[PDB]
Amino acid sequence: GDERFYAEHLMPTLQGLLDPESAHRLAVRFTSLGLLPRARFQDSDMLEVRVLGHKFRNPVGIAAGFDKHGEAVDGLYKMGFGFVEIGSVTPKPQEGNPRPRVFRLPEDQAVINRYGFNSHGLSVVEHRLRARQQKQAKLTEDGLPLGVNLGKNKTSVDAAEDYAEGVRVLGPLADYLVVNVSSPNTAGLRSLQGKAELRRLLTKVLQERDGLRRVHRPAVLVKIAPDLTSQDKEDIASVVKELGIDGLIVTNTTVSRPAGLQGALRSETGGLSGKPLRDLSTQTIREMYALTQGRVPIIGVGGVSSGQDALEKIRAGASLVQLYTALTFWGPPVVGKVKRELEALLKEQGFGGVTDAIGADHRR
Ligand SMILES: Cc1cc2nc3c(=O)[nH]c(=O)nc-3n(C[C@H](O)[C@H](O)[C@H](O)COP(=O)(O)O)c2cc1C
Ligand SMILES: O=Cc1ccccc1/C=N/Nc1nc(-c2ccccc2)cs1
Ligand SMILES: O=C(O)c1cc(=O)[nH]c(=O)[nH]1
Repeated sequence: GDERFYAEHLMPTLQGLLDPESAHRLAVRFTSLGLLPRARFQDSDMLEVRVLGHKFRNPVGIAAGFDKHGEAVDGLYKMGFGFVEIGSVTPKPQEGNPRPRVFRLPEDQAVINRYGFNSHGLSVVEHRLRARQQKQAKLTEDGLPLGVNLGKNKTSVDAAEDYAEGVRVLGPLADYLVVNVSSPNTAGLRSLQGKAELRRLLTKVLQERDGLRRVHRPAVLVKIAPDLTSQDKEDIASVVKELGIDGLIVTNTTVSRPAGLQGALRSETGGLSGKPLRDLSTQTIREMYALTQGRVPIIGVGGVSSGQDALEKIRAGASLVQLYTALTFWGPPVVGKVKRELEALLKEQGFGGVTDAIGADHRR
């Protein structure tokens, strides 16, 4: 589990052999088999966070899109993540976009993807989660919660029914559900972020959620884009407070292409993730936290690869953070690296723990 060794030798060699999608499939396979160093970092109490009705023993999660179909959940906890989000999962199985559909931008430490919600579908994922449901219940009680990210099928007419089906089928197996209305890779999906569509969609989602038995009733979060207008953000904040939405995930990938991208593949269609997304995401967190008066838990995501990156999002208003793209460049040791650096920085800056740092920039 040598950070320098994975970063300098292992990851580049696998990247040099495999196209990104093959590398991803292989990584999911290795992870699901537990073929990783069991992370040696023991989580300090400073890293514990209580939010969303749960204890999280550390605030660093794996973002949706890595384990799309719920195959590697246990291997991901073994890697040291404090929580795992699987998905997005669509109601029916679907293949997603034609290949190639994932591209590396090594010079930018970025990735562009246009998977298009390739998904084994609700039924397959439901059976997969059911087979380990009681083990997850113990993990959750031990501070390692599970989130499920819901998508909608390409040919679906009623998006709200797609999401409602997801709540009914996977809601009982999740600590939190994410309504993903921000994928750049499904036509018309992001328009669900608009005020009228969003209110109607989320009213239905919450009704379905509230109809679940108490012990099987997940928190509901909305995952938003980094490309929203100020008007969009105000409207989302308003709907979230009107309806009692439990939290926000901020942010998905960007359809923008920031000035300065060097990668040859920078003009590929898709969502861009990684370092060029980092500060755009951080600023969106800052804005959403202010618009919700610090009362709505935020999971911050986008370009996190270090303790400093994590702490900047936490200070901007995130209670938890996730990463994905960094894992593809640095490998598994990046998880312990982020946690160890985060702990050191919290101590350097005079915080008793993560909880004290949440939103600290707003109180300056
Ligand atoms: C290859 C790939 C697939 C992704 N698939 C999903 C997805 O299915 N659902 C979702 O909500 N986000 C998905 N994401 C977005 C991540 O969850 C995250 O929001 C984004 O990548 C920014 O975080 P990062 O810079 O640490 O990668 C995907 C990202 C990548 C790179
Ligand atoms: O290579 C590009 C890429 C693009 C999209 C999604 C994943 C990847 C590659 N990921 N490579 C990873 N390898 C691991 C890994 C896991 C266990 C042992 C060694 C490496 C985790 S993520
Ligand atoms: O499946 C996708 O392509 C996908 C979904 C999503 O939510 N975000 C992303 O970058 N890609």
